[PDB]
Amino acid sequence: GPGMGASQDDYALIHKNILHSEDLLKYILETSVYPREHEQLKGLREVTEKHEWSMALVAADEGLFLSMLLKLMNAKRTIEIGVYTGYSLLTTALALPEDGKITAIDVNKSYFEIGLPFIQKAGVEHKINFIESEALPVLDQMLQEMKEEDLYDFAFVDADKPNYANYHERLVKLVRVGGAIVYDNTLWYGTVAFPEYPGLHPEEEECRVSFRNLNKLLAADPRVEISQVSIGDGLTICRRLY
Amino acid sequence: GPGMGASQDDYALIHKNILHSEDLLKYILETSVYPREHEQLKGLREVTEKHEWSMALVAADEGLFLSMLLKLMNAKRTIEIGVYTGYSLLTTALALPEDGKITAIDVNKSYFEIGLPFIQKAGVEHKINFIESEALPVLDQMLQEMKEEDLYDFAFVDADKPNYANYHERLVKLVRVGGAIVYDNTLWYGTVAFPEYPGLHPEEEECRVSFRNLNKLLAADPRVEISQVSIGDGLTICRRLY
Ligand SMILES: Nc1ncnc2c1ncn2[C@@H]1O[C@H](CSCC[C@H](N)C(=O)O)[C@@H](O)[C@H]1O
Ligand SMILES: Nc1ncnc2c1ncn2[C@@H]1O[C@H](CSCC[C@H](N)C(=O)O)[C@@H](O)[C@H]1O
Ligand SMILES: [Mg+2]
Ligand SMILES: [Mg+2]
Repeated sequence: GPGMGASQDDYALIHKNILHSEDLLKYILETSVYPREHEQLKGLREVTEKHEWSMALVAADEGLFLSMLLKLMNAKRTIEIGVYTGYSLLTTALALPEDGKITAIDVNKSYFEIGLPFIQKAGVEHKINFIESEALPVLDQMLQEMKEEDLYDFAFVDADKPNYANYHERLVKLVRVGGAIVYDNTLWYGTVAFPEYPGLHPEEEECRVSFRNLNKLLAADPRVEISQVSIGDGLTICRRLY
Repeated sequence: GPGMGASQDDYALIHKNILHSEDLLKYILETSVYPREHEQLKGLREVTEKHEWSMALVAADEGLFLSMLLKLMNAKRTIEIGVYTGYSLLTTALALPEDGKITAIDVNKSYFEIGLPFIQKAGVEHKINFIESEALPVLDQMLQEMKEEDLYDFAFVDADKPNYANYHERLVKLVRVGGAIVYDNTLWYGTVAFPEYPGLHPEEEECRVSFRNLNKLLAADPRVEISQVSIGDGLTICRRLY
């Protein structure tokens, strides 16, 4: 209700990680990520680390992996669902060719305006069409207007986790055959490994249940082939078969 | 030569995981890997788990990830350095198109012949050219023979870990611009995160030092872009820039 509102300090999982030690994660970041991180990504990460919802920020080592994937598959047109301050968005725009185009959807443009000066300084604002909306209505409108030639090469889904299964039903039609859909956080701090997990914030417990259901659904879905990857907070890559 | 025993039972790190939870790794395998693992991959894995050198077997979740990379980048010609019983080789052969081609190099053909019946039942043996040799003389001969039009799309390096840096100097010339080189085990059970790590077999300590040196070298190498991925025992994806 009325008060000071939602704080990430109310959340039980903010200090969890899927790797064995903080020392290993820190080693990966210092050895293999920070020396390869664009200066504007560094700046955007450092301001977002001070933001009240910093727990949502995509991991920097995951960012370099998404960039690698985009280049290896020669992605040109992508969609991002869940922008926040724009780290994965800027990662994607930097990875695409000069003529690459991104459709970026988030309910809260004020987060995006935190990253926008870094995006602009990186010279890649022209690649981004930002839509301030709930993603589901936008995706449903796209299904009525987009033609086969307009299909996306790549989708990154990092928005409200309980809705991933709903996003999936749209994105297997909006991503081209052979294209990729990447769902972020599908290991949810390791909590998905347990049928019951004590002491979670109600929103954290909802996401544990939804990800346990989503992970089973994707593994059974004959429209895609999958790879769940233990990077960041876990992600699942889906490649559309038909 | 004469010295101390170096069988798998002599190693210290065999049971150590880079993920913090045995339950989490089991969850990934049971939920997202086994339901998507080819029947002949399952059979090949089950035999290899009983083998004298089972610690060297590539992780099954890493297998699905390598398959996804191969499909997303439309790889057609690849090279594997380090075959063992052939799990990553069969993964690769199943991923490639019908007319794909793999050059597979290993010093020990008897290991490969353990997995060969599974590769044959999968119907993809025809894609594989197995070369029984140390890899370095083969790569040096390839440098003298390979034309630009025959450069490999993809290279998987999983053989003798101290030699990775030597393999790299050849493979950045044998893989096409924009092609990928994947080095396996670059987190080495997490021991790379520490300047000193007590309790290791001398060969385990040698790999810890070599990977710490390799991880710095790749992070600084202008010929490639990199992504180190905390999957399996860690891997580093390199994409050749020029
Ligand atoms: N229904 C919805 N539709 C679109 N965006 C939503 C949404 N519900 C939540 N979001 C947004 O999804 C974002 C999740 S955080 C995303 C992190 C970002 N991709 C990064 O790289 O760091 C938040 O910004 C939130 O505002
Ligand atoms: N110098 C060398 N040249 C080529 N292969 C070598 C080598 N030294 C060791 N090897 C081989 O490298 C292999 C490493 S284990 C490889 C694992 C396999 N790729 C999998 O998917 O499970 C062993 O089979 C070993 O025989
Ligand atoms: Mg996320
Ligand atoms: Mg290996």
